[PDB]
Amino acid sequence: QYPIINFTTAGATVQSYTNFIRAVRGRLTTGADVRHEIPVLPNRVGLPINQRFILVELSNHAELSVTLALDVTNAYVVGYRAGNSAYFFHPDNQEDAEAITHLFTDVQNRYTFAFGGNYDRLEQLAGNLRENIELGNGPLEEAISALYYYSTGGTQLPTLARSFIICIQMISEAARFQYIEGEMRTRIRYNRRSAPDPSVITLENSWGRLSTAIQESNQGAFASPIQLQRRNGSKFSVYDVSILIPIIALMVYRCAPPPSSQF
Ligand SMILES: Nc1nc2nc(C(=O)N[C@H](CO)Cc3ccccc3)cnc2c(=O)[nH]1
Ligand SMILES: Nc1nc2nc(C(=O)N[C@H](CO)Cc3ccccc3)cnc2c(=O)[nH]1
Repeated sequence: QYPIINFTTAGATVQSYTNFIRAVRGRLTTGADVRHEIPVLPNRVGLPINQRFILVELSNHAELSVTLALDVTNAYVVGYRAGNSAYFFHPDNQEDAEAITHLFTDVQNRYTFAFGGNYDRLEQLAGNLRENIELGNGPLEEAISALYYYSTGGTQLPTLARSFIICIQMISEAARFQYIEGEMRTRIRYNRRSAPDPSVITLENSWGRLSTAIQESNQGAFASPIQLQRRNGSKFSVYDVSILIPIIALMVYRCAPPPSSQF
Protein backbone atom coordinates (compact mmCIF):
# COMPACT_ATOMS: atom_id res chain seq x y z
CA GLN A 1 0.00 0.00 0.00
CA TYR A 2 2.69 2.52 1.06
CA PRO A 3 5.02 3.70 -1.75
CA ILE A 4 8.40 1.95 -2.04
CA ILE A 5 11.62 3.62 -3.22
CA ASN A 6 14.56 1.34 -4.06
CA PHE A 7 18.26 2.11 -3.64
CA THR A 8 21.34 -0.06 -3.77
CA THR A 9 24.90 0.64 -2.63
CA ALA A 10 26.02 -1.98 -5.19
CA GLY A 11 27.74 0.05 -7.93
CA ALA A 12 26.20 3.28 -6.61
CA THR A 13 27.05 6.45 -8.51
CA VAL A 14 26.37 10.17 -8.05
CA GLN A 15 23.50 9.81 -10.54
CA SER A 16 21.87 6.74 -8.96
CA TYR A 17 22.04 8.37 -5.51
CA THR A 18 20.65 11.65 -6.91
CA ASN A 19 17.75 9.73 -8.54
CA PHE A 20 17.06 8.03 -5.20
CA ILE A 21 17.00 11.22 -3.08
CA ARG A 22 14.81 12.97 -5.69
CA ALA A 23 12.35 10.06 -5.59
CA VAL A 24 12.29 10.11 -1.75
CA ARG A 25 11.50 13.86 -1.77
CA GLY A 26 8.79 13.26 -4.41
CA ARG A 27 7.07 10.72 -2.14
CA LEU A 28 7.53 12.87 0.99
CA THR A 29 6.09 16.19 -0.28
CA THR A 30 2.79 16.45 -2.17
CA GLY A 31 3.32 19.81 -3.90
CA ALA A 32 0.40 21.35 -1.97
CA ASP A 33 2.67 23.43 0.28
CA VAL A 34 5.58 25.46 -1.12
CA ARG A 35 6.79 28.55 0.75
CA HIS A 36 9.58 30.80 -0.58
CA GLU A 37 10.30 28.06 -3.18
CA ILE A 38 10.79 25.51 -0.34
CA PRO A 39 8.36 22.56 -0.05
CA VAL A 40 6.74 21.76 3.30
CA LEU A 41 5.99 18.20 4.42
CA PRO A 42 2.34 17.19 5.07
CA ASN A 43 0.67 18.44 8.23
CA ARG A 44 0.24 15.56 10.71
CA VAL A 45 -3.14 17.00 11.82
CA GLY A 46 -5.88 15.17 9.89
CA LEU A 47 -3.42 13.23 7.70
CA PRO A 48 -5.04 9.89 6.77
CA ILE A 49 -3.12 6.77 7.86
CA ASN A 50 -2.94 5.44 4.25
CA GLN A 51 -0.77 8.49 3.40
CA ARG A 52 1.44 8.47 6.52
CA PHE A 53 4.51 6.44 5.53
CA ILE A 54 6.92 5.69 2.73
CA LEU A 55 9.20 2.66 2.44
CA VAL A 56 12.87 2.76 1.47
CA GLU A 57 14.15 -0.62 0.32
CA LEU A 58 17.93 -0.66 0.67
CA SER A 59 19.98 -3.34 -1.06
CA ASN A 60 23.73 -3.87 -1.01
CA HIS A 61 26.57 -5.65 -2.86
CA ALA A 62 26.34 -8.50 -0.29
CA GLU A 63 22.88 -9.26 -1.83
CA LEU A 64 21.06 -8.29 1.38
CA SER A 65 17.98 -6.10 1.71
CA VAL A 66 16.38 -4.06 4.51
CA THR A 67 13.32 -1.81 4.35
CA LEU A 68 13.21 1.46 6.28
CA ALA A 69 9.89 3.09 7.11
CA LEU A 70 9.79 6.90 7.00
CA ASP A 71 7.08 9.11 8.48
CA VAL A 72 6.10 11.64 5.76
CA THR A 73 5.41 14.39 8.31
CA ASN A 74 9.08 14.66 9.33
CA ALA A 75 11.07 12.14 7.18
CA TYR A 76 11.82 10.29 10.46
CA VAL A 77 13.05 6.70 10.22
CA VAL A 78 10.55 4.99 12.54
CA GLY A 79 11.80 1.43 12.12
CA TYR A 80 12.90 -1.25 9.68
CA ARG A 81 12.18 -4.73 8.31
CA ALA A 82 14.78 -7.42 7.65
CA GLY A 83 13.22 -10.67 6.39
CA ASN A 84 10.95 -12.15 9.07
CA SER A 85 11.58 -9.45 11.71
CA ALA A 86 10.65 -5.77 12.10
CA TYR A 87 12.01 -3.30 14.65
CA PHE A 88 10.54 0.06 15.64
CA PHE A 89 12.00 2.81 17.80
CA HIS A 90 10.18 3.61 21.05
CA PRO A 91 7.43 6.01 19.88
CA ASP A 92 7.54 9.60 21.21
CA ASN A 93 3.73 9.59 21.70
CA GLN A 94 0.54 7.46 21.57
CA GLU A 95 -0.37 8.73 18.06
CA ASP A 96 2.95 7.59 16.55
CA ALA A 97 2.62 4.28 18.46
CA GLU A 98 -0.77 3.62 16.82
CA ALA A 99 0.57 4.71 13.40
CA ILE A 100 3.41 2.13 13.33
CA THR A 101 0.92 -0.77 13.80
CA HIS A 102 0.04 -0.11 10.12
CA LEU A 103 3.63 -0.93 9.07
CA PHE A 104 5.01 -4.36 8.07
CA THR A 105 1.69 -6.00 9.07
CA ASP A 106 2.53 -9.39 7.47
CA VAL A 107 5.90 -9.76 9.27
CA GLN A 108 6.39 -12.81 11.56
CA ASN A 109 8.16 -11.03 14.44
CA ARG A 110 7.35 -7.49 15.65
CA TYR A 111 9.61 -5.66 18.10
CA THR A 112 9.56 -2.20 19.60
CA PHE A 113 12.94 -1.06 20.91
CA ALA A 114 12.91 0.19 24.49
CA PHE A 115 14.95 3.19 23.24
CA GLY A 116 13.90 6.14 21.07
CA GLY A 117 15.45 6.85 17.67
CA ASN A 118 16.83 10.37 18.11
CA TYR A 119 20.53 11.09 17.54
CA ASP A 120 21.26 11.71 21.25
CA ARG A 121 19.99 8.23 22.22
CA LEU A 122 21.61 6.51 19.21
CA GLU A 123 24.96 8.26 19.85
CA GLN A 124 24.84 7.08 23.49
CA LEU A 125 24.27 3.48 22.33
CA ALA A 126 26.89 3.71 19.55
CA GLY A 127 29.49 5.15 21.95
CA ASN A 128 30.26 7.73 19.26
CA LEU A 129 28.95 11.13 18.18
CA ARG A 130 27.84 11.87 14.59
CA GLU A 131 31.09 13.88 14.13
CA ASN A 132 33.09 10.63 14.54
CA ILE A 133 30.93 8.29 12.43
CA GLU A 134 32.08 7.91 8.82
CA LEU A 135 29.53 8.36 6.03
CA GLY A 136 29.63 7.26 2.39
CA ASN A 137 28.76 4.31 0.18
CA GLY A 138 31.01 1.92 2.14
CA PRO A 139 29.46 2.83 5.52
CA LEU A 140 25.95 2.46 4.02
CA GLU A 141 26.82 -0.92 2.42
CA GLU A 142 28.02 -2.09 5.85
CA ALA A 143 25.03 -0.53 7.67
CA ILE A 144 22.59 -2.53 5.50
CA SER A 145 24.38 -5.79 6.41
CA ALA A 146 24.43 -4.86 10.13
CA LEU A 147 20.68 -4.12 10.14
CA TYR A 148 20.02 -7.36 8.22
CA TYR A 149 21.93 -9.58 10.68
CA TYR A 150 20.61 -8.01 13.94
CA SER A 151 17.83 -10.57 14.60
CA THR A 152 20.28 -13.51 14.49
CA GLY A 153 22.83 -12.11 16.98
CA GLY A 154 25.63 -11.06 14.60
CA THR A 155 25.25 -7.31 15.18
CA GLN A 156 26.36 -5.67 18.43
CA LEU A 157 24.10 -2.92 19.84
CA PRO A 158 26.70 -0.14 19.27
CA THR A 159 27.07 -1.30 15.63
CA LEU A 160 23.26 -1.26 15.18
CA ALA A 161 23.03 2.28 16.59
CA ARG A 162 25.92 3.45 14.38
CA SER A 163 24.24 1.82 11.36
CA PHE A 164 20.98 3.72 12.07
CA ILE A 165 22.98 6.97 12.36
CA ILE A 166 24.49 6.29 8.90
CA CYS A 167 21.10 5.48 7.31
CA ILE A 168 19.31 8.46 8.86
CA GLN A 169 21.87 10.97 7.57
CA MET A 170 22.33 9.48 4.11
CA ILE A 171 18.57 9.19 3.50
CA SER A 172 16.49 11.50 5.73
CA GLU A 173 19.02 14.34 6.16
CA ALA A 174 19.97 14.19 2.48
CA ALA A 175 16.25 14.42 1.61
CA ARG A 176 15.87 17.42 3.95
CA PHE A 177 18.95 19.31 2.70
CA GLN A 178 20.35 19.61 -0.85
CA TYR A 179 23.57 20.60 0.92
CA ILE A 180 23.76 17.26 2.75
CA GLU A 181 22.78 15.39 -0.42
CA GLY A 182 25.72 17.19 -2.11
CA GLU A 183 28.11 16.11 0.65
CA MET A 184 27.02 12.49 0.17
CA ARG A 185 27.37 12.79 -3.63
CA THR A 186 31.01 13.89 -3.12
CA ARG A 187 31.75 10.83 -0.94
CA ILE A 188 30.16 8.53 -3.54
CA ARG A 189 31.97 10.19 -6.49
CA TYR A 190 35.42 9.54 -4.98
CA ASN A 191 34.49 6.38 -3.02
CA ARG A 192 35.94 7.98 0.12
CA ARG A 193 34.23 7.64 3.49
CA SER A 194 34.43 10.50 6.00
CA ALA A 195 32.64 11.77 9.09
CA PRO A 196 30.31 14.79 8.64
CA ASP A 197 31.95 18.20 9.13
CA PRO A 198 30.41 20.99 11.33
CA SER A 199 28.39 22.41 8.39
CA VAL A 200 26.52 19.08 8.08
CA ILE A 201 26.07 18.63 11.86
CA THR A 202 24.76 22.16 12.45
CA LEU A 203 22.31 21.89 9.53
CA GLU A 204 20.95 18.61 10.96
CA ASN A 205 20.65 20.22 14.40
CA SER A 206 18.94 23.29 12.94
CA TRP A 207 16.30 21.67 10.68
CA GLY A 208 13.39 22.25 13.10
CA ARG A 209 14.47 25.80 13.94
CA LEU A 210 15.06 26.72 10.28
CA SER A 211 11.63 25.31 9.37
CA THR A 212 9.94 27.42 12.06
CA ALA A 213 11.95 30.58 11.27
CA ILE A 214 11.10 30.37 7.55
CA GLN A 215 7.40 29.74 8.22
CA GLU A 216 7.21 32.52 10.86
CA SER A 217 9.26 34.95 8.72
CA ASN A 218 8.05 38.38 7.67
CA GLN A 219 8.17 38.12 3.85
CA GLY A 220 11.25 35.88 4.22
CA ALA A 221 12.97 37.99 6.91
CA PHE A 222 13.77 36.24 10.21
CA ALA A 223 12.84 38.04 13.45
CA SER A 224 15.80 36.32 15.14
CA PRO A 225 18.93 35.21 13.24
CA ILE A 226 20.04 31.56 13.21
CA GLN A 227 23.71 30.65 13.58
CA LEU A 228 25.05 27.89 11.36
CA GLN A 229 28.63 26.68 10.91
CA ARG A 230 30.93 26.57 7.88
CA ARG A 231 33.02 23.48 6.98
CA ASN A 232 35.92 24.89 9.06
CA GLY A 233 33.61 25.43 12.08
CA SER A 234 33.34 29.24 11.84
CA LYS A 235 29.95 30.92 12.37
CA PHE A 236 27.55 31.80 9.53
CA SER A 237 24.53 34.00 10.35
CA VAL A 238 21.18 33.40 8.63
CA TYR A 239 18.83 36.41 8.48
CA ASP A 240 16.59 35.41 5.58
CA VAL A 241 15.07 32.48 3.71
CA SER A 242 16.84 33.62 0.48
CA ILE A 243 20.25 32.17 1.46
CA LEU A 244 18.60 28.83 2.39
CA ILE A 245 16.85 28.10 -0.94
CA PRO A 246 19.91 26.18 -2.32
CA ILE A 247 20.50 24.51 1.09
CA ILE A 248 17.18 23.22 2.49
CA ALA A 249 14.98 21.01 0.27
CA LEU A 250 11.99 20.53 2.56
CA MET A 251 10.60 21.67 5.91
CA VAL A 252 8.55 20.16 8.72
CA TYR A 253 5.07 21.75 8.97
CA ARG A 254 5.14 24.21 11.88
CA CYS A 255 2.28 26.66 11.27
CA ALA A 256 -0.33 27.60 8.64
CA PRO A 257 0.97 29.98 5.93
CA PRO A 258 -0.14 33.65 6.29
CA PRO A 259 -2.38 35.20 3.55
CA SER A 260 -0.57 36.29 0.35
CA SER A 261 -0.84 40.03 1.25
CA GLN A 262 -0.23 41.46 -2.24
CA PHE A 263 0.47 45.20 -2.66
N1 LIG B 1 15.23 7.74 13.60
C1 LIG B 1 15.47 9.00 13.27
N2 LIG B 1 16.02 9.85 14.15
C2 LIG B 1 16.26 11.14 13.86
N3 LIG B 1 16.80 11.93 14.80
C3 LIG B 1 17.07 13.23 14.57
C4 LIG B 1 17.59 14.00 15.62
O1 LIG B 1 17.85 13.45 16.69
N4 LIG B 1 17.53 15.35 15.49
C5 LIG B 1 17.92 16.26 16.59
C6 LIG B 1 16.72 16.38 17.57
O2 LIG B 1 15.54 16.78 16.86
C7 LIG B 1 18.36 17.64 16.04
C8 LIG B 1 18.77 18.55 17.05
C9 LIG B 1 17.94 19.63 17.39
C10 LIG B 1 18.32 20.54 18.38
C11 LIG B 1 19.55 20.37 19.03
C12 LIG B 1 20.39 19.30 18.70
C13 LIG B 1 20.00 18.39 17.71
C14 LIG B 1 16.77 13.75 13.30
N5 LIG B 1 16.21 12.93 12.31
C15 LIG B 1 15.95 11.64 12.59
C16 LIG B 1 15.38 10.79 11.64
O3 LIG B 1 15.09 11.17 10.51
N6 LIG B 1 15.14 9.45 11.98
N1 LIG C 1 7.22 9.54 13.59
C1 LIG C 1 8.02 9.81 14.60
N2 LIG C 1 8.57 11.04 14.74
C2 LIG C 1 9.39 11.34 15.77
N3 LIG C 1 9.92 12.58 15.88
C3 LIG C 1 10.75 12.91 16.89
C4 LIG C 1 11.29 14.20 17.00
O1 LIG C 1 12.31 14.40 17.68
N4 LIG C 1 10.60 15.18 16.38
C5 LIG C 1 11.01 16.60 16.38
C6 LIG C 1 10.12 17.43 17.32
O2 LIG C 1 8.73 17.21 17.02
C7 LIG C 1 10.98 17.18 14.94
C8 LIG C 1 12.02 16.66 14.16
C9 LIG C 1 13.28 17.28 14.16
C10 LIG C 1 14.32 16.76 13.38
C11 LIG C 1 14.09 15.63 12.59
C12 LIG C 1 12.84 15.00 12.58
C13 LIG C 1 11.80 15.53 13.36
C14 LIG C 1 11.07 11.95 17.85
N5 LIG C 1 10.53 10.66 17.75
C15 LIG C 1 9.71 10.36 16.72
C16 LIG C 1 9.16 9.08 16.61
O3 LIG C 1 9.40 8.19 17.43
N6 LIG C 1 8.31 8.80 15.54
